Amino acid sequence: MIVIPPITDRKIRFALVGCGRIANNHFGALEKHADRAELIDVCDIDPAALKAAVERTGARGHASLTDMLAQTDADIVILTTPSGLHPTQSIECSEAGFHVMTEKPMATRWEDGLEMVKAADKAKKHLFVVKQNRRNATLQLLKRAMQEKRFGRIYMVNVNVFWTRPQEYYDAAGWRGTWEFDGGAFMNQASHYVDLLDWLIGPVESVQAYTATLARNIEVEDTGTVSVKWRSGALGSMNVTMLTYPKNLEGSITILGEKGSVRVGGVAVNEIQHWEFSEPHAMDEEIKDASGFGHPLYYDNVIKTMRGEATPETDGREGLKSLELLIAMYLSARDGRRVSLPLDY
Amino acid sequence: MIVIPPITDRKIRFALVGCGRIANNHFGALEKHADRAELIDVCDIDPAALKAAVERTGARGHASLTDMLAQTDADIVILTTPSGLHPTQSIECSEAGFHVMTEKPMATRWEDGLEMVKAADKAKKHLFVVKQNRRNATLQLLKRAMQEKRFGRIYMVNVNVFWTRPQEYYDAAGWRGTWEFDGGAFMNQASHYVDLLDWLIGPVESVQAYTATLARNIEVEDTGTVSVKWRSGALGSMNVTMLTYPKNLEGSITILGEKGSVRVGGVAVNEIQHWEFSEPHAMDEEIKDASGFGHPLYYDNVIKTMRGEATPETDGREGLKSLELLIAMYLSARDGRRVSLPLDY
Amino acid sequence: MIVIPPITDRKIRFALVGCGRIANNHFGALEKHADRAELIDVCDIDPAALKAAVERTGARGHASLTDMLAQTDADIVILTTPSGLHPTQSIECSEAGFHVMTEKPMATRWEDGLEMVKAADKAKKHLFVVKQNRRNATLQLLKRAMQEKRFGRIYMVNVNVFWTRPQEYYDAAGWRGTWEFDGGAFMNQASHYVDLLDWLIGPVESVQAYTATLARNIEVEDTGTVSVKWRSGALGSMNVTMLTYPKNLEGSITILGEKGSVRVGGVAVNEIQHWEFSEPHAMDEEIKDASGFGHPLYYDNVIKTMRGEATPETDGREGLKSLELLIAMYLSARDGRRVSLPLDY
Amino acid sequence: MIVIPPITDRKIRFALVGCGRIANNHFGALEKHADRAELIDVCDIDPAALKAAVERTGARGHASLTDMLAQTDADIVILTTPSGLHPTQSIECSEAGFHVMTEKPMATRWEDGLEMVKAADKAKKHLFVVKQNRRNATLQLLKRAMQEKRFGRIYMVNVNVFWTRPQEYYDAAGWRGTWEFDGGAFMNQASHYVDLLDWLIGPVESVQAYTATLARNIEVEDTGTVSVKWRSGALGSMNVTMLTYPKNLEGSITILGEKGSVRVGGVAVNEIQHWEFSEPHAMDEEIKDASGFGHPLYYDNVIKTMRGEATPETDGREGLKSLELLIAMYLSARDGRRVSLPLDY
Ligand SMILES: NC(=O)C1=CN([C@@H]2O[C@H](COP(=O)(O)OP(=O)(O)OC[C@H]3O[C@@H](n4cnc5c(N)ncnc54)[C@H](O)[C@@H]3O)[C@@H](O)[C@H]2O)C=CC1
Ligand SMILES: NC(=O)C1=CN([C@@H]2O[C@H](COP(=O)(O)OP(=O)(O)OC[C@H]3O[C@@H](n4cnc5c(N)ncnc54)[C@H](O)[C@@H]3O)[C@@H](O)[C@H]2O)C=CC1
Ligand SMILES: NC(=O)C1=CN([C@@H]2O[C@H](COP(=O)(O)OP(=O)(O)OC[C@H]3O[C@@H](n4cnc5c(N)ncnc54)[C@H](O)[C@@H]3O)[C@@H](O)[C@H]2O)C=CC1
Ligand SMILES: NC(=O)C1=CN([C@@H]2O[C@H](COP(=O)(O)OP(=O)(O)OC[C@H]3O[C@@H](n4cnc5c(N)ncnc54)[C@H](O)[C@@H]3O)[C@@H](O)[C@H]2O)C=CC1
Ligand SMILES: CC(=O)N[C@H]1[C@@H](OP(=O)(O)OP(=O)(O)OC[C@H]2O[C@@H](n3ccc(=O)[nH]c3=O)[C@H](O)[C@@H]2O)O[C@H](C(=O)O)[C@@H](O)[C@@H]1O
Ligand SMILES: CC(=O)N[C@H]1[C@@H](OP(=O)(O)OP(=O)(O)OC[C@H]2O[C@@H](n3ccc(=O)[nH]c3=O)[C@H](O)[C@@H]2O)O[C@H](C(=O)O)[C@@H](O)[C@@H]1O
Ligand SMILES: CC(=O)N[C@H]1[C@@H](OP(=O)(O)OP(=O)(O)OC[C@H]2O[C@@H](n3ccc(=O)[nH]c3=O)[C@H](O)[C@@H]2O)O[C@H](C(=O)O)[C@@H](O)[C@@H]1O
Ligand SMILES: CC(=O)N[C@H]1[C@@H](OP(=O)(O)OP(=O)(O)OC[C@H]2O[C@@H](n3ccc(=O)[nH]c3=O)[C@H](O)[C@@H]2O)O[C@H](C(=O)O)[C@@H](O)[C@@H]1O
Ligand SMILES: [Cl-]
Ligand SMILES: [Cl-]
Ligand SMILES: [Cl-]
Ligand SMILES: [Cl-]
Ligand code: NA
Ligand code: NA
Ligand code: NA
Ligand code: NA
Repeated sequence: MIVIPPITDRKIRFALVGCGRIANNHFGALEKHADRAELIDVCDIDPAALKAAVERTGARGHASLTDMLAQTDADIVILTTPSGLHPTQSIECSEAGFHVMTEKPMATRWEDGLEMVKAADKAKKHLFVVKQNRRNATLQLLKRAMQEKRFGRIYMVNVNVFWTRPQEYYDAAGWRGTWEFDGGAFMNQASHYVDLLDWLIGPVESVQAYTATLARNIEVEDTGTVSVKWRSGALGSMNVTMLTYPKNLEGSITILGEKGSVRVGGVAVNEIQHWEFSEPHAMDEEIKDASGFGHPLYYDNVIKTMRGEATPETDGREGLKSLELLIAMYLSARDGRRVSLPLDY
Repeated sequence: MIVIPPITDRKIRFALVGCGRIANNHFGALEKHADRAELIDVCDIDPAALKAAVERTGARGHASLTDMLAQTDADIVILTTPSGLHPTQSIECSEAGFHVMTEKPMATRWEDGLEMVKAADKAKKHLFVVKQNRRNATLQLLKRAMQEKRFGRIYMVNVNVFWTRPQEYYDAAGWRGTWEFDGGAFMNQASHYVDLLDWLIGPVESVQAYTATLARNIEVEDTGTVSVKWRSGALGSMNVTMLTYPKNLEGSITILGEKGSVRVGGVAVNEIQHWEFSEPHAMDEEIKDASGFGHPLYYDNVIKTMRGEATPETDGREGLKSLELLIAMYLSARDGRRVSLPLDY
Repeated sequence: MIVIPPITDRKIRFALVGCGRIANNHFGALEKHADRAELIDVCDIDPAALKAAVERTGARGHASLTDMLAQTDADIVILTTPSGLHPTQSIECSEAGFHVMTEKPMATRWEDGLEMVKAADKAKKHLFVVKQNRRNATLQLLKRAMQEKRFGRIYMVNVNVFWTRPQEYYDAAGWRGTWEFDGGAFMNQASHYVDLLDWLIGPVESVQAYTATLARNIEVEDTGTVSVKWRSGALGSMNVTMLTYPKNLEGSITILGEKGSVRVGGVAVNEIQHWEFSEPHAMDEEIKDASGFGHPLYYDNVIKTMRGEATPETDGREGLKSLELLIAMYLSARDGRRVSLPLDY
Repeated sequence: MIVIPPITDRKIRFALVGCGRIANNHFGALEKHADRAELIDVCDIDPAALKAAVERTGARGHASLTDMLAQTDADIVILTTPSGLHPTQSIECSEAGFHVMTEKPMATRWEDGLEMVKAADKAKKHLFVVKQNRRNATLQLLKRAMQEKRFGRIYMVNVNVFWTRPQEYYDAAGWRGTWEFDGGAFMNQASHYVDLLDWLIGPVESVQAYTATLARNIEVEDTGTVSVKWRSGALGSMNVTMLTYPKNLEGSITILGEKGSVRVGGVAVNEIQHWEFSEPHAMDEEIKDASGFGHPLYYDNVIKTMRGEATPETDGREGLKSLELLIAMYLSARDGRRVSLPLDY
């Protein structure tokens, strides 16, 4: 990271590639931030999807990324393509001189994640990874409790993601449900919960995982469980399935330590259900209210970074922390063995 | 198992060894069943504990098991001694011609469990193992739902035992907190929940476990997590700690299958919290009411068995199913490897 | 094996324990051989099954094996009980001074098989294991071709047992479908085909196996496949399932060597389907006709042995050859690893 | 994959490198499709083989691939060279701006297969892999039955390739019978049957393999067997030998599921021998008739793709599915261990 000069007297310019489902949320976010930011170029290999985006946003349209990169003077290129394409696209963006914002997960394979970080490092350009859930109110209070050491020593952690994805979800596009482009219940659907393991609880020492495809016609897991050991000695598990009858049931985390016990549950870690500490704290009166956000807030940090006003909340190197866990869980489930971190020396 | 003749025209006679804490619950149970059963002999190596039992129950007292066995004409000898003594005591009882009822867990080491079953087999006498929680109302409804196949294919299971045991609990006696005589959070405190894994969900294929002593001054685990794979493909985890702040928090099970989702929680699997099936069933109207029992009910089955009126709900061979899981979890945690079942060919 | 004196001037005396399904075939066999042999004592722990046997055969009845052994002057005690009981019963017979004929498989666990052989050795009494299929006409021609070296070097072997067993088969009795008493598709249903691996092809070096319970509600496998390597370098596989739609389809073996190719198929290795050798042989004209037997013939060898006229076709030591393969296949499937022979040094 | 523009108003142009045995079948195929396609350039490092091709086809001749690539304006470059050369040649073609059609197998080493896909991806050009057997009538009906779910849950699969290749087959050229350029019984001779494992039955979880050179003077296997486990739980084996006495005997597949049992056999999966489903289907009346094709049909799809009329039936990414199985079988046979998929995270 060299010092990069702030961008001062114009809006920040965005280009976007992959005009599908979540691109809608990025369009909305950018619309909100229209005084500080504009979307000037969009790219999709499917003419209709590209048509809809160009008509909605007013941006110029392009049929390939390589062409858009030859033309755009965007500051940042946003990757909202299938997950397994993020690495090659990010590296091409970096090598052409652009900051990159990649949707999660940043890669589907470990060396691809590493290579996208190395390319951004060498270009002296930012790589932002979208982890928009971290700023949720419940997850912020948890993070604050952790930063203050309210739990003392952590002993036990349980994360559950009991959700529902029918066959028609995976059949919506060829990329979905594939190792190369998607990953399964852990790498795609529950990835914002995998993220909590290192971000809230701290460095992981090792994992032991089982995964399976118990019902869907896909090659990735629809169901999995992982035993986790933290370098602090804390132990825990994360359990996920997309096969829950008959709709989404639970997105929860329970954290138990020496001097505190918390559970945040609901369908999406959205309800503080248990909140008990050995000593009270100012933050405790926000607890009913804790129970925009998402992409719009994420974009405020990216904009501030470009203006010299802040630093990335989640850069490529931060993204590697949860990717390395996902890849250790996948190796452990594949080979039936404990896999320890870090993956590389 | 040869046919044994029913006992018809007298009360069933019990002797008991180990006049400590849970012996209180056996005394109460036997007092309840006083028309069908009597306690005629009690044994403890500690004079005071033995004194209290003899004065409460009226039974004759003995200072060693070997002496009591030379004297008593009990039908059944009840073992309420430290866990690691059950095997040698059971085998001595069997070899002297008595049916044995052992408190859980039946043994602390795998070959010791096997040997107590082999000795009872060779004597053609019963070995009952006390699993008094199975007849709890919540756990009975769950079992019934399982027997009816209400879930269809099971996908995902989570068991949590988040309880509290302070140092003074373990320091109460030398045997407690030791591998040889006790075992830890899984083998002692949460053993009635380990029991659910095979009894409710079915045959286990393998486990992967971590355990640790994170706070107590004992050699066994105070905290653990186990990843479980069932032969049906179902996956799950069980998470336990005795370090919960500041008192018992949760004893729960969640079961997710193709056509059903259930959670029974509370501090002791005592509250049906989620109960959703694809088709209704008669058993569904008992659900508020589900939310004596324990030892007294256990004793009714043991009495009925002795009278020819039933068969054991939980004999030594049934007890080996959860013991084999505990021993696989302990081997897996010790060696950091997946351990698959059955343990012996 | 000491020299045992022939039995000359009376019929050979049999006792039988376990008056169930295959005991019918032993009764028939003994009825056939009524001039050389008689059944004088029968034993079953179920009063009705014992009643039926006593009324059919005229033998005296007993309610326990231990009693029958105290009374009978049988030469041989026949074990037609659940498989997992054969070892303890055989050892008791041997230790009481009787020759034993055990139904297959001889044991369900390796050390139990070893112990029954050791006990018969120490008693200087025979242990016969029932492998009645070996004398089938098709299997005899195959064996003869092997003994003559008609194939030259063996290269490739495939055995398929594609059969059908519905849930009601396993539910018929508690012992069925259990590791301890039965074993699964390999150890029970297809055991006469496992037998061919060492008996026809020769010493096995190692196996690699997968097994699963894909549909039945039992703890043993309903489906399996094993990769086999012979010490000669020959390779092969055996594939079994009890889940075949909608009835028994195939019991076959294919053997390929340097100078010969054979397939014997049908539902039960009963049809010579392919029979091609580099040089013709006298045995080749029996080939249409090859395409009593069973228990009656087995009994002729047992009778002849007792009369000094022959030696056992299949004694306990011969039975250990296929048991050791089954146990290596079970260990390999359980642990996901190649298992090499012999099991013990 | 960018959108590539269709080729409309001329024939598609082909160039071919490696004017040996199977190039004959490509010449024939191209002759058939002479109104839509022409072969304009041929390449061989052996002057005579090149002479014969140029005189047969009328194409211009070249002595090196690098020269032909500098000259030809072919749309597609066809690789009919030794297998181990396909990757370097494909990558050179891609980097020079050509679509590539490679003969099977696409590579002999895993990273080489990956690299040829990566190079075609980066060039935005097609990589077709020749799997001409998939459109065989028998294999199409099987595929259709699979797509319709006629079997319900699959339980058991057996593939046998019992064929004959004498020493003179391998001695025909230096490349044959070598790991680097050929592979053995699985990667070369039976590769169209390995292909069925993922294409018909679905994603594979793991394999366990033995291979050997039992008779031929080559370094690759002439004989092998593989135990296979599918992610669905289905199990099976594939058995291959090139040592069959005295000529090709069997190319078969047997598939057993919940509600269907099929066997397609003959010398080359060319005879529907067993075809039994729980419910009839329109496709069932084609069954006698099922019992051009090959390269000519393959070429119709390649031509249609170039004309915008279809997409590849088998592109490089599709080719990686069977290559990854072959490489897992080779690693498993080499190291004597179960090898699980996918190979890369
Ligand atoms: N942050 C979050 O919470 C979420 C993130 N995502 C991530 O967003 C990405 C997109 O997911 P969706 O929008 O759901 O998928 P989608 O299938 O709806 O979007 C696919 C878009 O990319 C286009 N495309 C494919 N290849 C391309 C190429 N080479 N060049 C240009 N465009 C190409 C497709 O034509 C399509 O319009 C994935 O990485 C996913 O993990 C998705 C949902 C939630
Ligand atoms: N079913 C359930 O839910 C429960 C079962 N238990 C089981 O009951 C057993 C007893 O636990 P506690 O009553 O809590 O322990 P305790 O320490 O209160 O009881 C110990 C008794 O055994 C006596 N003793 C020790 N060695 C002896 C010997 N060689 N001969 C005769 N007496 C001897 C001690 O003097 C003492 O009175 C353990 O196996 C435990 O796992 C305990 C609590 C709950
Ligand atoms: N050679 C072959 O081809 C076959 C061999 N078998 C073998 O025969 C044995 C019996 O199988 P089935 O006759 O099918 O089973 P079964 O369940 O029909 O026979 C069970 C008999 O043993 C009795 N029994 C159980 N425990 C006993 C005890 N402790 N003492 C005395 N009797 C006892 C039961 O009451 C019952 O009558 C098994 O080992 C089986 O593997 C069975 C079928 C085929
Ligand atoms: N799809 C199918 O069913 C079949 C596919 N094949 C595949 O086709 C390929 C060729 O096999 P064959 O035609 O049987 O072999 P071959 O040995 O008959 O053909 C070899 C040709 O390539 C030439 N050659 C070697 N190195 C070269 C180079 N650097 N540049 C140019 N030419 C070179 C040789 O001189 C020779 O004419 C192999 O990959 C094989 O696996 C072969 C038979 C069947
Ligand atoms: C914040 C967060 O955790 N986000 C994750 C989350 O996103 P998002 O909230 O947008 O999903 P959304 O709830 O709309 O359901 C999506 C489909 O589910 C099906 N769906 C959903 C719920 C249900 O009960 N049943 C059901 O069929 C139905 O088909 C829906 O169309 O799911 C994304 C995904 O899976 O691709 C993950 O990638 C994200 O990490
Ligand atoms: C049915 C069931 O699951 N039984 C298990 C259960 O039994 P039982 O219910 O009798 O325990 P009980 O709740 O009385 O607390 C015991 C001590 O805990 C301490 N204790 C308890 C709760 C708490 O909040 N804090 C605390 O210190 C306090 O010191 C208590 O004296 O705990 C047993 C044990 O541990 O030996 C297990 O062996 C049993 O399997
Ligand atoms: C010689 C040989 O290989 N013997 C083996 C064989 O014996 P035996 O031939 O006597 O079986 P038998 O064919 O009568 O079917 C038995 C039941 O199958 C069910 N059965 C059978 C066939 C079928 O199509 N469908 C079916 O339901 C039906 O319920 C039948 O009642 O099966 C025995 C068994 O399994 O215990 C194995 O232990 C033996 O090794
Ligand atoms: C469709 C299919 O499965 N194709 C595979 C198949 O191709 P193709 O059908 O063209 O073989 P072909 O039957 O002509 O015999 C070839 C030689 O075998 C010898 N051969 C053959 C049969 C026999 O009985 N004896 C014999 O010596 C004789 O020397 C023959 O010259 O064999 C190819 C090969 O091996 O290189 C595999 O690469 C292909 O995957
Ligand atoms: Cl919740
Ligand atoms: Cl709760
Ligand atoms: Cl057949
Ligand atoms: Cl055939
Ligand atoms: Na898995
Ligand atoms: Na531990
Ligand atoms: Na298995
Ligand atoms: Na090999």
